[PDB]
Amino acid sequence: TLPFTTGLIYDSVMLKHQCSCGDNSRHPEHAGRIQSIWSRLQERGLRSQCECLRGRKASLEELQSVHSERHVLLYGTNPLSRLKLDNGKLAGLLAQVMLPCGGVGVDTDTIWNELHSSNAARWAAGSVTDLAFKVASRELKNGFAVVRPPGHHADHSTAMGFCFFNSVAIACRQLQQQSKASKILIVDWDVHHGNGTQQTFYQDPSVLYISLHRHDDGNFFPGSGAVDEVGAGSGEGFNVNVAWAGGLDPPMGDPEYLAAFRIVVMPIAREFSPDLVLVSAGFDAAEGHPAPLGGYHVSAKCFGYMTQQLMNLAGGAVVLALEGGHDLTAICDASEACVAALLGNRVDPLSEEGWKQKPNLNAIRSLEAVIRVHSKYWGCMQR
Ligand SMILES: [K+]
Ligand SMILES: [K+]
Ligand SMILES: [Zn+2]
Ligand SMILES: [Zn+2]
Repeated sequence: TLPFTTGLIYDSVMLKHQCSCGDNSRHPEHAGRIQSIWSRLQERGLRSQCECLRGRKASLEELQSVHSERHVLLYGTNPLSRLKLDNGKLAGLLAQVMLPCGGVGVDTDTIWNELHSSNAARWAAGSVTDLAFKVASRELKNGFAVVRPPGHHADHSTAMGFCFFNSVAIACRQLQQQSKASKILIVDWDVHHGNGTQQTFYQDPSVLYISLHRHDDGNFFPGSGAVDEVGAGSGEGFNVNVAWAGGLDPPMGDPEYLAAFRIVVMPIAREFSPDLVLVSAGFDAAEGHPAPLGGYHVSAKCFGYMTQQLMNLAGGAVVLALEGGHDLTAICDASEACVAALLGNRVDPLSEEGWKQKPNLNAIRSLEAVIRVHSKYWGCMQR
């Protein structure tokens, strides 16, 4: 197995995106998330095995492959950039929120550092784009992007949920620009629905979006991504919401996620036949996230195995990007597991006793609802 065919992307630029209130306690999407991951990768000796990359900033043009020109200028530029912008655009930015902690925000949760957040967000997006391009060109096998802030809630002209630019969707679009007619699968295993991703590709048959998320009948952030949302127009069939229903009791974890993979993710993915797989790799379905932040019990090994299964697709062209998840031990364990798998470590599904257990009935119900909906579009789902 060729060495240095797995990329890692990280850069200290992304640490500077911090509220001015200087308190990681009211702001779970904090710099410590990516630093702890980075060092863990070094400790367990995985970093040395990978072609490490720094990343770079996305260009405003790259940003605009997904986001409106107004969104890009708002979050992608700084007063006062060396930028050559016309006065009409300058005047627009003159036309244009306070947080409890006194820092500036886009909303309650989503903080804005006036010096550093634009560079950090652009850097997250360009880093995922760049890592991906390498995989597309066949110049790396797969890879893992250790990035913040996260991306998957940012829509065409909306920053929300800790996200400003949809790094994964931007990488998707860029890849497609650079290799005509390629087919891209985006798997989102972050516990939240990636509303911005679903909306970006909703009418687009060239991109298959599969999200697994806690849904509970519209009552978990962000409220989006019901099972009946399949895509529209040309893209009808190419949006798959594994919308988990029914809450936290009973316990949602490994047998549910493994079952979701066996039954829905893998069969639909193979039928689609993706040229490349991008993963919105949030770790907030990991054990270590209380009720309001998740409430699930997925294990690091399971994230590792899910990574491992996705490597059977697309010739192996697989790129994970960090999304949500903030319990440091949980996110570091999961990141480690995923990077071993990328390298070519194989998990022993027989190693784990709790993986002998049947998925819970809520999970079964939830998957039945997926099958029922998606039978219309996928053969593997027919009957
Ligand atoms: K998700
Ligand atoms: K699509
Ligand atoms: Zn603050
Ligand atoms: Zn999340």
